[PDB]
Amino acid sequence: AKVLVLYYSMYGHIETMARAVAEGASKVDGAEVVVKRVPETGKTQTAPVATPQELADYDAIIFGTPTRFGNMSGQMRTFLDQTGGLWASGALYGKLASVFSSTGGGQEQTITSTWTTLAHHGMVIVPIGYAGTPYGATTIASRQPSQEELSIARYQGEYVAGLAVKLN
Amino acid sequence: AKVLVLYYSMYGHIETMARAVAEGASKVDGAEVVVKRVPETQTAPVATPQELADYDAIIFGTPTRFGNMSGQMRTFLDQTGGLWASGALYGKLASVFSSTGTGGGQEQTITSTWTTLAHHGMVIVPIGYAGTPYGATTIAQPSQEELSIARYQGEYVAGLAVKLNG
Amino acid sequence: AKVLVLYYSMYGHIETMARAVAEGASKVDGAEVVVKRVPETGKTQTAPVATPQELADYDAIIFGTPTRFGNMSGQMRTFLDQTGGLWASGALYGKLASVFSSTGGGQEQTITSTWTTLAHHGMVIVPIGYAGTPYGATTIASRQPSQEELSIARYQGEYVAGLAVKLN
Amino acid sequence: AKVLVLYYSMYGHIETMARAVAEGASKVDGAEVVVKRVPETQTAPVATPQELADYDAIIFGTPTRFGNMSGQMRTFLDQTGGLWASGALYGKLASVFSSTGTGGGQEQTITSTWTTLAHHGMVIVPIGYAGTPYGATTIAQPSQEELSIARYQGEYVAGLAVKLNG
Ligand SMILES: [Cl-]
Ligand SMILES: [Cl-]
Ligand SMILES: [Cl-]
Ligand SMILES: [Cl-]
Repeated sequence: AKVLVLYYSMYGHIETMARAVAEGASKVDGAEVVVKRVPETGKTQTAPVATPQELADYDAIIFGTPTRFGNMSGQMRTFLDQTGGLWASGALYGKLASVFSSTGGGQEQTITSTWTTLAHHGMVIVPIGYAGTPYGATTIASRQPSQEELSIARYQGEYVAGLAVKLN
Repeated sequence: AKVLVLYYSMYGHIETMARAVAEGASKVDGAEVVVKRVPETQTAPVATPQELADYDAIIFGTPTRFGNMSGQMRTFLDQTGGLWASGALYGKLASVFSSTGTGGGQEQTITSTWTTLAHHGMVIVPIGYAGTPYGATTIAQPSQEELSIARYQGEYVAGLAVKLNG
Repeated sequence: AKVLVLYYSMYGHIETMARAVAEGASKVDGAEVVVKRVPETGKTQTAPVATPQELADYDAIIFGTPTRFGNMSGQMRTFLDQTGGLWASGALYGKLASVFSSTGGGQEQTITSTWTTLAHHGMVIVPIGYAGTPYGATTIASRQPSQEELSIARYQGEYVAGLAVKLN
Repeated sequence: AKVLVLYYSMYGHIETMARAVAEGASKVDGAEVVVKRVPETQTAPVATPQELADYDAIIFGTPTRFGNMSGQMRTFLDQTGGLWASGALYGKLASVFSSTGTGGGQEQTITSTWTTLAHHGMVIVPIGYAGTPYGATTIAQPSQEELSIARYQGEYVAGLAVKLNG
């Protein structure tokens, strides 16, 4: 029922993707969707900035990040480093997680490496399959996200939100 | 909810692990648990790729070969193209457990397995810290501790399968 | 000096890529380039079929495979499974390895997972960087490889062959 | 050939490993070996990202945090965008060694590091079977066996650097 779309955006492209994720999630009856960004560690930033413990308030979190050499961005990594207190209390255990990314190639490695990080919190991992990448929505970022990439982002939000409602 | 524990065992270590996973799953009210093994190239019946569509959750057990899953499990999964094209496993729960191999690689075996299951659109369930948080493992002679974690994994995934299905 | 381009091709697309790799390798003075395929485990197959121990005769091997769910193809995997005798004698130790792939997404995982397999043989791993993916040449396969994808394949052969000559 | 052993150490375990790698590298005729550490947030000087361009081979040492490299090494590598854009590390030799962390993950740390270095077009050198074939590791109190493997890794990579450069 409560779905957080949490992102870092350098150029606005992940932000555009995150708003498409959120639009998709909002199509689901019973899903309460909120959009936040992680602090800086350029396009003017838009969404409210999240604090680490806010994550515990959500049933699903959909994480959006540009790649940095096939890893999540330093900004999202630093934010997730500050979830040690959540880890020590089992706060995020069993909550749904899903990820979307943009280039800065490496998009697949960015997603799968993020999964491993979130598995340490015991989060349930939601890929999107054939419905690429199958691991999560991605974009190639001057070039803006295509309508096709945004449709896949919208799908991902909708799918994850439905799973959240089914579970909670 | 129907839970399949699907495994390949070379030395009996993964068989023992699979039985522990099934024991945990069988503790869950409303979970129907079956154990099968993949064909070669043990009491559990051998699975066909087609029957995987019948289950709400599948927990996959495999030995490690040079940092990835065993050839037997990989060959089996290689033959799920028809399932893939029809979306037969889409949205189903998946979880993985493994055995170490020469040069280690049990964590890698699990995360590599996740990649394959993500192509099928399966929902992936790690065990976290409630040894690796990715799934139950054995450094095999599985220890009582390792079996206790395998039991937890079955109970946890079967509970999730019942909560989302019945 | 001796460079093997070894592939499996289901639809001809990896074959097309492999011949571009080989063309690139052949541009290097002092590189002796040979193309072979792994046995079946459709377009009519062209290149001679390799046997596992032939790999020991080469200074560099450039491996081409379609993806199967983000792993190398069953055909290339089965072939590489039959290199246990090479492994036990240290036959492939220190030789150059590089990889290219095609979809069947998952292209990045196919390459990086192949690397881990070849690291068990102690092979030196050659990615291509920015010169995506940075991990190796790839194509999206009815659709044939684009001239851009083939140029990257050609680059990869040329680069690996030069490293082979520099080393041997 | 100039070889840099670049590391981050929390408890001294990776420092001891880095010194073993450097000892192995220093056995190689024509290899010039230097040890530096990445900045925080020990006798070895602290490295700047810019100076990595000066070396023929860089052997990276890091602890593991939740299945990936330490924040300190990752932050350092995060700041190699200028190097990346200019191709400063392209074609240079890279190798990795690591320490285990809570929930394991030392092999994953190495292969994740490989991915980052591949973006820079670095040539990646595993150690094979001459513990994981990906690079030297410690289950830390590094053992004499672990240090012997770290020495081998330095000697092997320095030999390769001399053969392709001088
Ligand atoms: Cl962006
Ligand atoms: Cl076994
Ligand atoms: Cl093909
Ligand atoms: Cl340390």
